Amino acid sequence: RPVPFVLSFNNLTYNVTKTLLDNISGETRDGEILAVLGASGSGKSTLIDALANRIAKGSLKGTVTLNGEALQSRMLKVISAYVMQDDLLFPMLTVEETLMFAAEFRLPRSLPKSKKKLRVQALIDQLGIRNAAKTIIGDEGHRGISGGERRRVSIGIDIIHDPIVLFLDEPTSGLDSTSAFMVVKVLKRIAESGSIIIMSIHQPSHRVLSLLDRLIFLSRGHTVFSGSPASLPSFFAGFGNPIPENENQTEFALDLIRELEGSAGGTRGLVEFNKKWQEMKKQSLTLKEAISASISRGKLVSPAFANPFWIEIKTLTRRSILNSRRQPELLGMRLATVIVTGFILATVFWRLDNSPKGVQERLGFFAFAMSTMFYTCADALPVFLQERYIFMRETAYNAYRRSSYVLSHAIVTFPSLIFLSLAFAVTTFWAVGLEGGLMGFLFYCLIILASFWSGSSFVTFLSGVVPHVMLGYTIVVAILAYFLLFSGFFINRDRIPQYWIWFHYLSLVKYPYEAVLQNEFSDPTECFVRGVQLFDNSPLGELTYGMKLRLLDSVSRSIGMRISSSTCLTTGADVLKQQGVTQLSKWNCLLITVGFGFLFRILFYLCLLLGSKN
Amino acid sequence: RPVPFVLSFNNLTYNVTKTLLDNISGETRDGEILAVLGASGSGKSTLIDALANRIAKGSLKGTVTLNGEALQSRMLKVISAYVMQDDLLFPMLTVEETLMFAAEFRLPRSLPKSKKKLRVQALIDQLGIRNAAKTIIGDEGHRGISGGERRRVSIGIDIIHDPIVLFLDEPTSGLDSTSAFMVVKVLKRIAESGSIIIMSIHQPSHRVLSLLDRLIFLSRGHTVFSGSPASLPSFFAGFGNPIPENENQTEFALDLIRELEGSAGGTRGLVEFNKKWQEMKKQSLTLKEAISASISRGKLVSPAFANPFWIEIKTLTRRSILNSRRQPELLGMRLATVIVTGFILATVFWRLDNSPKGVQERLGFFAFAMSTMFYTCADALPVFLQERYIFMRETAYNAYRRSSYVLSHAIVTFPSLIFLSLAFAVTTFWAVGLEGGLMGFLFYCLIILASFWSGSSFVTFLSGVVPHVMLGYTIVVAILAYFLLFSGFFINRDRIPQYWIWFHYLSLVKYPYEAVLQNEFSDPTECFVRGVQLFDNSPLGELTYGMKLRLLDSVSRSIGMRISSSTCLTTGADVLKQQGVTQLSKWNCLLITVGFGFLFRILFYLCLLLGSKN
Ligand SMILES: CC/C=C\C[C@H]1C(=O)CC[C@@H]1CC(=O)O
Ligand SMILES: CC/C=C\C[C@H]1C(=O)CC[C@@H]1CC(=O)O
Repeated sequence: RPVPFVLSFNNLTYNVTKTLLDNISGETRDGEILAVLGASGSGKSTLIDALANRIAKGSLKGTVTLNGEALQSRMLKVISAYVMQDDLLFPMLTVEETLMFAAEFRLPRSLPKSKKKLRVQALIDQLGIRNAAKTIIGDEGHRGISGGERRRVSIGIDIIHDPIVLFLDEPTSGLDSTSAFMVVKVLKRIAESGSIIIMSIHQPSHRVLSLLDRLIFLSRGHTVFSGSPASLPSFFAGFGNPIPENENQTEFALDLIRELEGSAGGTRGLVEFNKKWQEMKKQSLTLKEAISASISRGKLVSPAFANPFWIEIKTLTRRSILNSRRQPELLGMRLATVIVTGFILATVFWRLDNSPKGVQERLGFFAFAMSTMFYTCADALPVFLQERYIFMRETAYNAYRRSSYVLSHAIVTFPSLIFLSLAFAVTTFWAVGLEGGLMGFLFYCLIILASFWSGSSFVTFLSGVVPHVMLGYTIVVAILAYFLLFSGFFINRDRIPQYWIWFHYLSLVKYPYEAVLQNEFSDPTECFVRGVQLFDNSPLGELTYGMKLRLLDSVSRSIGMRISSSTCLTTGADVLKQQGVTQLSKWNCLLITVGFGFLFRILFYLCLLLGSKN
Repeated sequence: RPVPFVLSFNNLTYNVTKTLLDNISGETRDGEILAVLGASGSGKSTLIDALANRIAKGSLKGTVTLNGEALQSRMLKVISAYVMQDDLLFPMLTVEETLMFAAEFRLPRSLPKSKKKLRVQALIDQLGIRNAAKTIIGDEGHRGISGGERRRVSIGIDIIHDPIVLFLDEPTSGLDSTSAFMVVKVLKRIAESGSIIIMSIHQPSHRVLSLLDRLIFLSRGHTVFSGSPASLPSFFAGFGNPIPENENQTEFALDLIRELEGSAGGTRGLVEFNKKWQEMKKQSLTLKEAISASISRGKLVSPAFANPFWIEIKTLTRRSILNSRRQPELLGMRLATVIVTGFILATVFWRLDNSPKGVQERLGFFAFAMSTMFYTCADALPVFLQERYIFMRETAYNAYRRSSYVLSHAIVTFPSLIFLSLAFAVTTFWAVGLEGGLMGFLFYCLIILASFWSGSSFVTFLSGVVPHVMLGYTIVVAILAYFLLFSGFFINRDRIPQYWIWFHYLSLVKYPYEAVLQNEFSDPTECFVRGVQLFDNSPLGELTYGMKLRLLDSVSRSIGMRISSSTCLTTGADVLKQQGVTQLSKWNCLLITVGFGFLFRILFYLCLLLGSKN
């Protein structure tokens, strides 16, 4: 015996004015399924949105009462669930630990973990997915479970607290009819446990129509039929056109409503015929304690969040580790890109000399190397966009905080950024022949790591403002190119016009590039022009060694400074003065690179606030 | 009265061994539709591929005879058509001129154009698309015709010669059942004109099943049912499980075959039951002149190609012009990208002086400008991939040559490349302050045009080897970056190691970059170092004007050459010697850029040869 529940909704009118819903009425009990149909663009997605209070409230007029009293929004977040229309699952998780991660986010922390696992096992048996309980979910290619068992996993995630009311936006969409029958046979099994099912459906078959107990047909937001499937031949016989034998009901009726959308009559005669057809059928408790009676029967397993701030971080981190450990070809293809790019740069710029052309080749190596770190952070854009679509599904249920999501996402990607930074520094420090020994190599690893951190924080921020991968990849490639034009390599800082100098200081390439230059040209003992090398790239100075030695001391008669054959005119400190790299220290350039990464994680948080209302 | 035709096929076995088809048999007449069903992966796409001789011939064993004799491949290219499974249409064309372009490619040139237009008008009435005859076809967003009328346009393109046999791979795929009924009602109308229809179908309804006259159900390449729809209750009653009332036939039968794919029995009992069920129904001309009789009735309207080589170019060019004239926001968004990139570069590099830092800023302007021309050619990759999918549909019918496609594609894109080249040269020649006057500006326009020509030829070639836009866009961005590293700007040609110099000469950026450098530093009257400017970037030379004047003549005592206060040491010819730009002339650098574009149009032709067998 389940506790009886009755959901009644009357006079639902929704204006946006476009009047998308007009005088909808209905009634649903437990043990039954109310199916809503009618067209594409008919308003059935808007009808179950209005029944679930997921609207811009203040535009809906009408009463929605459960068991007699009312439905405010704070009761409907405890006893209801809304399964949205698609599957958005992590592919490398088995369906037992997919449902177990949902239990840790939503069921209370007062419940022991042994009883949480018992709820998952009882839900695996109630759904039709006992046969594949340790198979991974899979994707395009990893060979997991089928499309009809993925649908019962995404349904079973949303019913983890075992609600009393269950809203479903087209739960059989995209399935073949032998797996679209097992979905509705599971939804009939949930209804027999004491639940109220309200679902949208496109084209029900003859098999799933025996399981639906009530039907509502809509025609641009007007109800044109309301009743059992075994009243549909009796309904349209009174309208003037009965249903033939060996024809699918709710299919000829669905075609007749689309046929009656012409220009002479319209469906207004059918809206008026329905609202007096219901008038021929007129003849024929204790909601706060009825809910509490059902918790004693064993239904409602389940503060705004079930866990504190630190439990949600360690659960989100463990899920992201377990999902990327079982895909060890995403990190392997990122290691292989960085090593090949570093191997090419190390063999082109192999062992640069202390020539004036080797100084300009050092600046070109560093400008190209810093720009590859920011570009190779853009291949995380498809996986950064898979989540934030799963995240937007789970924050409708208050599964975890918005702070715990951004913090655990910044934590799990940081071990991969250390391996990428160490792989690029090992391939390029000793082969290009950079300066510093061991302390210069360690600063080289730190600023490569700070560039991977700020470049992935920038792509994380872009993955919250773009809809698809191609738009966000175009924006990365375009803005990185202008970060390189304004980095001080193509045109120096003291030569950039003053109406463009605001974008020089906003360049994400400028600060790591100015840090590796000051790490490189830091020794006072390095020398790039000695003695007779004053006359190399001038027309004066195509002469012999003995001829330029009297060219040197003939300059010493004028000034008084004696320039020997080895005087060390141009050092590394003079290279940085020629390029204009003088304003910030190399440790202050490292801190602006780390600080730019933190700013793009904060702007990513602020776009997840606005992305919930959008 | 139509001429009678009979298509009979027996003992079709196809091994690849995986035996994808095993002992298929059937018979089809005119006026009737043979529908093939059974599963996903069942082999129904392979069955109509074998009936249309579109296989690797030599692996099929079995006889396929039309009207008694045989079917070799040269008769089946005159009297048959194969409609493939999707719509691939140009969106800006009305459906009258979409069918009129198909008539000019396939109907013979002996036919007058007045009779070609009469064939299009008679086909518009036979299809269900008289109501939208001048509506454009449309796409994702341009609001053309509906999805069910797009299907009858793509069907009507393939029946433009009015064949006798019509193969159809799932012609109702992706349609709602009120538009999937009008497709089969049109296919029944074509059959009544004297045609043989053989189609695949997923999930027929109760309405389209009345139009199909024969059914063949397959179960991994074995026939399990063969007969009329009004023999399906009688068939499965003898198997042990009849069909219930108010259940869709060919749906319960389709589910039972999927149910009988278990592990104990299998469908082998049903394959054996079918091949003796057909044995209980055993009791109950002049093909070369039967075809010629039907041409007299008015069916077959239609050399390997219907038009000469030059008529196909002027028809393909007119179609590409008419399709892009009605989309004047693809060229407008390409003008807007080039002008904004040119405006940014002209205000950063505004009016460069004849300083040693203005020389290095000229090299960075030219390296950045030449790299934007090759990048902005990559936004033609989605439209270059829409065609070559339409082209691969139309070369199954020999609509036009492979030479006419590549030549007219290189012709229609060239007026847009002239406007892009003139827009970049106008924004940047006078603002950066480049040298040459008018003859230097005209060479500047020519090498920007040669860079747009070779960069779009490179993207045209990539659009014949990549499947999707995201892979080809990743390859462009990666290879352009290494074309810039090896262009001589980051490291000069005489400093590149000899194991990498093969890729320097293959760089697409090197030759236009070396042409604008030699156009710029060509005047013998330009000067970048004069007199006392010998001591600018050295520690010698932080002195006054009078102090360096005795530094000048003190060098003249040694050599004998007198260096005045104005001697013009470094000219533009010395800048090119310092960069190593000495091997090729600027006209020979322009010709290698034009010649690289022609090579990538030839490699694009050679990938359309291999792309037909692939
Ligand atoms: C060093 C970058 C080379 C060329 C610059 C171009 C890109 O690489 C991507 C964007 C830029 C053109 C644009 O979009 O304005
Ligand atoms: C001047 C180009 C700047 C950085 C180079 C990176 C790109 O811009 C695209 C590819 C390259 C990294 C790679 O893919 O190896």
